[PDB]
Amino acid sequence: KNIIIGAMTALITPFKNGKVDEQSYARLIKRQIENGIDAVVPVGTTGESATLTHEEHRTCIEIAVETCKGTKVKVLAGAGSNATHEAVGLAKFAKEHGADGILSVAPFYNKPTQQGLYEHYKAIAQSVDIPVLLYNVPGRTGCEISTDTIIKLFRDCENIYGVKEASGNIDKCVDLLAHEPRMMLISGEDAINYPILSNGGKGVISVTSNLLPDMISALTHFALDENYKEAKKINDELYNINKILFCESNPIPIKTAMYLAGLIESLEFRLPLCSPSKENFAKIEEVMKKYKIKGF
Amino acid sequence: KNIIIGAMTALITPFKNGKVDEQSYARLIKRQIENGIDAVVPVGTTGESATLTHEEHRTCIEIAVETCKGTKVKVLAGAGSNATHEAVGLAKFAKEHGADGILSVAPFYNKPTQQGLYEHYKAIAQSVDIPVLLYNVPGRTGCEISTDTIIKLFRDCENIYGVKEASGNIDKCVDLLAHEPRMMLISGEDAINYPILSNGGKGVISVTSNLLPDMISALTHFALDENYKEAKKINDELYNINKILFCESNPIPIKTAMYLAGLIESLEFRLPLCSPSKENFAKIEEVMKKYKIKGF
Amino acid sequence: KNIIIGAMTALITPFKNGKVDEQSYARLIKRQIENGIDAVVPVGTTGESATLTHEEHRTCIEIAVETCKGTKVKVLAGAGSNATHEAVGLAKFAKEHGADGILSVAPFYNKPTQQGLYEHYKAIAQSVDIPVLLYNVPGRTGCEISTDTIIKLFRDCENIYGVKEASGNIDKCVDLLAHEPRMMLISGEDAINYPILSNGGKGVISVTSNLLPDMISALTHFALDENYKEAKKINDELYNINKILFCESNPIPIKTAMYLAGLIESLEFRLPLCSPSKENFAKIEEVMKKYKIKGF
Amino acid sequence: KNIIIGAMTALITPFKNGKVDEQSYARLIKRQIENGIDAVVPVGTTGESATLTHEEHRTCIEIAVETCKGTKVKVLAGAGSNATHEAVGLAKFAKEHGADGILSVAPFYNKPTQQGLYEHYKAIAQSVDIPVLLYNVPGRTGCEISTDTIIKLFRDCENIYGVKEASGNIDKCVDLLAHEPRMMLISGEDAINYPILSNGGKGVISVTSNLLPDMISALTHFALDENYKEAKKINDELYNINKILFCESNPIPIKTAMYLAGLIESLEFRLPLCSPSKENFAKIEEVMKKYKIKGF
Ligand SMILES: [Mg+2]
Ligand SMILES: [Mg+2]
Repeated sequence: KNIIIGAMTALITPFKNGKVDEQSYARLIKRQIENGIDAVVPVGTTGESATLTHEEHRTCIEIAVETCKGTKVKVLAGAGSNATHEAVGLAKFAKEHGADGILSVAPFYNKPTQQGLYEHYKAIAQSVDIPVLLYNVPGRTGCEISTDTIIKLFRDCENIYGVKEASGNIDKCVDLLAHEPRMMLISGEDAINYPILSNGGKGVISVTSNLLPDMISALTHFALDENYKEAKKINDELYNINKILFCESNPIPIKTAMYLAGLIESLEFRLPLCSPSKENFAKIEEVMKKYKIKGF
Repeated sequence: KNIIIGAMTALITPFKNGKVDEQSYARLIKRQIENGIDAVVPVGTTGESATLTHEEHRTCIEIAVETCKGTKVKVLAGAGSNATHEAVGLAKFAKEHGADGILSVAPFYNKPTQQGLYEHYKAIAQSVDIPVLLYNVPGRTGCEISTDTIIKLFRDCENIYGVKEASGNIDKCVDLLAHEPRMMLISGEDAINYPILSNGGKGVISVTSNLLPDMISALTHFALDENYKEAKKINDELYNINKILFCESNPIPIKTAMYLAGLIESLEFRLPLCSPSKENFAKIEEVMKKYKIKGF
Repeated sequence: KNIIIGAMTALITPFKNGKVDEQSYARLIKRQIENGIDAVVPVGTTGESATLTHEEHRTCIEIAVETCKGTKVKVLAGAGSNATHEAVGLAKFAKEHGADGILSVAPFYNKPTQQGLYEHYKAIAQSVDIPVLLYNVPGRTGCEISTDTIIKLFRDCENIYGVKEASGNIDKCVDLLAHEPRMMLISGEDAINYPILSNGGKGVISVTSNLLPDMISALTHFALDENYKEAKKINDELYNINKILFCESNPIPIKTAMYLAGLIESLEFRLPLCSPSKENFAKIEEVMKKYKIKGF
Repeated sequence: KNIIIGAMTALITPFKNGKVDEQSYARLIKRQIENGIDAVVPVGTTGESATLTHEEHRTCIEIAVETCKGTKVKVLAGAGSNATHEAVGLAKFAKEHGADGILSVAPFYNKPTQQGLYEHYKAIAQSVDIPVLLYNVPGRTGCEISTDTIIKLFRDCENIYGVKEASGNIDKCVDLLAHEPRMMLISGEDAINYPILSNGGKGVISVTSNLLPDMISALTHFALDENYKEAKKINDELYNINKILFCESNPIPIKTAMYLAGLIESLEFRLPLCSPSKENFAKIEEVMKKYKIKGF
């Protein structure tokens, strides 16, 4: 199977005067490349995919594809939806635009069954011939992709190569890699990046890496090289920022942190997302003081 | 405040050959009207709102509005989204089409904070001049509209007149009506229709009423007339079907039941929703046999 | 079946200088009787059963039995355990000491299966010839008595006449009384006292009644007399104190309130129970303010 | 600090004719010693502590101490309670009987606060001069020992040296060892033995090791020697038996498995524990077929 693994960043989407700040976006992606990131994830959850228009969806993928050309950095585009017909369209959309692969979140709100999840992803995988990474995050979607369903999709659809787990469930990560050790388990939960990698996970799709890409990059590759003491030390070091970056719903804290570090121009969200509380704004500001944040 | 209360039905959306069975849709609404229902809710969760096109959304609202024209039956149209700018558009859209009001689900997946939920619904309420009913279903959305946020929105916005609760939390229903007794609490969970009504709830948005509209309407009206013994008696009789209609994710069982009862011609869903398992197919069929199902 | 229903109080156990204040205990029980209570529950959870000696267990049961002589108030003694042989011993112990019935909590910590729970209660029920009330509180025990197991015990065991439910699950309360309407459902959660009674529950085992016995008694008796409007008015008025009495684990807040109202002499617990935070002490004091607290 | 770490077994307590089979108990302990186990845990949860008499508690402890004399195997005695005064007595009781340390479960059922948990364990730690390992298992106790409380207890009481975690929460295990790397994190969940060890945990208190002590011992010591690839291979292979051993509440499955392998004579529990269902009996028998089970 063709795969996209290693240290990866779920890109935030900076807004300026309510529109996508394109200059910014490209500059942020180049900053990721220059700090050892292996792939970037445009218009994912952290990029506020829910509140972007389809044309802004096209714009950010194209910018990501164009910025990583000539580099080893891959573009893993967010291309999921809770209606299979649209998810297939967004996948073909993502491929047509040069994405190296797609991250396709489990259908949200409408709670498909495991049989439905299988047919959903089976349709997406047969739509394009680029790698497909499943994304399981039940706290947001209301559904869970079972280990059996993930394994069946991995074995039945050739371009489905793994799953990004955001479920706080190291039991499930043992289950997945013990029964199907060929799949690429991807950490979608920054605080537990190292434990997932230490059990055979092959990368992270990180929120923290927006702010500290060099540290998330070093952690991942230490782990992939089985230097577990070095990876665990960074994982331990980063725990405080990993937790405070979810003081409020992601991506509210990470965008607040990026603004505090002068990496984005304005702290703008699209409703129903909003700026954090003032207590949290200060809490985020206090944790950042203990880390070294790379510039441009 | 202008309100829409009483026995209400979250209408299923029948498909035939992948298209909205428009004639069936109209016939199903007439069956609701003739069995004492007070309002119908087109293109809600039970209507597979997530997988309908915006023009199919329009068609079902228009069919619902005209089918109830000349009757007292009201149309509470589904018009929610997790992107505020889209939720405002669907609200004005629903008004334009003749809806008496809108049911607006809490933003799903992107987990807005309480501040964001407040701004989300305040933008929606200021979009139109028709009643707005909040819809709290945390198991689907990943977020909760707190009691304080519901009460604040009720007091600040003219058209926000209550909440449809589907959270299995009778405590919160006491919290809501004890601190704001003027609001319209609406049951969105058929099994506990009577306990919510007996505490001062003023209606139901029902899944079971698709199959048994006369039973759900009588239950609601017994309750509103303070004949709690008769409303509880129907609620107790309905428990078995109320539960089995969620053996799998709603609306997979209710559509199965409508097809088994010969009320729709084909048991078609739009992916990622699919037919139920064969064991649950048998369970729905067996529970249905103990209830009298009205024809057309 | 012989039953013990109505307004009932889970009695706190006052300590003075590390010993049971037996005269304060007596004063408290007499205060309960004179405010319309139908039964008292000595050495339950609210009475810190876990940290009392078996000899102090006897003292409090006997004091309760002696204090209720000449009145209609029954003694439903706490006599449960997670070891079946001990729970049977405590049951015979309770009868031998004059209790009218026993409240028997579901085995805690060791998580028996449904088959094990049935055999547990079947052994207890055959040990004595006084009424036995099941107590389901999964947040404390780690186990749940399923509706089927409760029903089986009610139908198979003569002294098992109902269940005290403290599970925040109004669905289960419908489930129970719809399939076995002859059983006595007793609310063990003060905040949802009225909805449980309105669904056919026949009493409450209350924490709040320690502080506000007249209000809990009136609520219950209005409800039993089918005066649902008055029962709901009291339930809504009590919501604030009903919630704050669980700001920390019961009985920490209720004892703090009993001390604040001058009803007990010392704010003493037995470890691992301790005084509340200084903020929760403050909140309890504020909330307490809004209610008229009967003296002796 | 003096510590007890490595591969450890939560010993089952075999019964024959309702009596502790003391002679099988000794035979089972010697089997653990001879298969590389570093410490044994008498009268814990897996040992059905709740249903043993205090005289059987002392008897099983003395057998454990006597069998491990002249060997490197330590006895970490179960000596916990939800009443601090009894837990202090049980601690003294354990020292008196020769135990090398105690495993002391968080108070169950009565849900003490963090402040109460602190004073509870501080009294126990100051009760004796032998190592104390905290035991956090919220699914059984109803309470959680927070990271802050564990850390405070570790720093303030010299004989408290770590915590056995049974909470399925790899985030918390990162939290613990990132903020206090000197403590001994011990796995209390067999399926995730490797991830806990790979993050710096120094041992396991295992259920599976009852049946496969050689495999659990090799797992732990591959891990302690940083041969993580070999430790992960054993963990992955044990996953199926690790999960099936909790098909029903522990220790019902492990005793069923021990009985199926001919390692104990009678499939006897003390109520409320009981034999498993016949479907789970068949499931346990089927998963066992894939492992080499060492005899006597
Ligand atoms: Mg290298
Ligand atoms: Mg192996």
